[PDB]
Amino acid sequence: SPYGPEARAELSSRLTTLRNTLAPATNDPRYLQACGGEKLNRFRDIQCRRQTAVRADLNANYIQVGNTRTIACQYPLQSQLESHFRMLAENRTPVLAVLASSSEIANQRFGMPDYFRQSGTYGSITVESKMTQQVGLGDGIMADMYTLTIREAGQKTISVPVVHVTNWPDQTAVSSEVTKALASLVDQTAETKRNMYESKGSSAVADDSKLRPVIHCRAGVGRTAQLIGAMCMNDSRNSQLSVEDMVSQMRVQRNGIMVQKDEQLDVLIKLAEGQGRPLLNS
Repeated sequence: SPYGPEARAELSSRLTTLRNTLAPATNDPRYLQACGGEKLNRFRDIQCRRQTAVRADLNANYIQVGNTRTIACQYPLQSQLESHFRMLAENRTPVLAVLASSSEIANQRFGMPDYFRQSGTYGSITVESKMTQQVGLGDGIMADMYTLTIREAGQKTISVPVVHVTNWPDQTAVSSEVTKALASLVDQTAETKRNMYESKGSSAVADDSKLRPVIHCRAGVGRTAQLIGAMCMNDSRNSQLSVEDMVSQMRVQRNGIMVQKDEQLDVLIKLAEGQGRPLLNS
């Protein structure tokens, strides 16, 4: 009954209205606008909430779901790579979770630069990629780890752990068991990195805007939202936060598409049910 179909229909009713309301109008004040001709949004109809935007020229948002602070973004465009690495370094990013598959990245019709599996140079920024370990998450889903070393003349060199899930297909939900395992791996990767900064006295430890996990897929609204929802539910401080509130918060802080497919919401509903976490408010 709390997770029964009538309660599920009510959750969908509420979240669908929210989706329709957040649809970007033309020159929408709620959404970041492109400057002078540069393409900003990888998908025209998938925009970046202005109040929470990380950088003027990225489709990327600060996300806070209850107490859990991340960054969700689209796969950076080729023209956005220099700005994307600056965001990564400035955030002292404890983990970068890439959920776009190897097949999507390889498909050049998609304009998805291979920016974390290859060493490269992007304006003043030089990036060195090194593949570390590989990890299975269940159901055949595979993760490849890298560390990206981001150098720039006169800037502090930052190294970012990368978790790349290689075969989560677009517009699907991986299983709740896989989702729980991926959230654990991303959280643990981030904790290890944060601990390193802490052990060296890093002042970025006390700054809420920093040390956030950075997560993207292709648009940064389907698979990305499912992972953030799970990471949210893996933060004990988020006791009693309902599914309605978690998705609403993602949607008001990014766009109305966060949690894109019904199947992805179903995995959030299933994790919540396993916790005894409410679906609805009141």
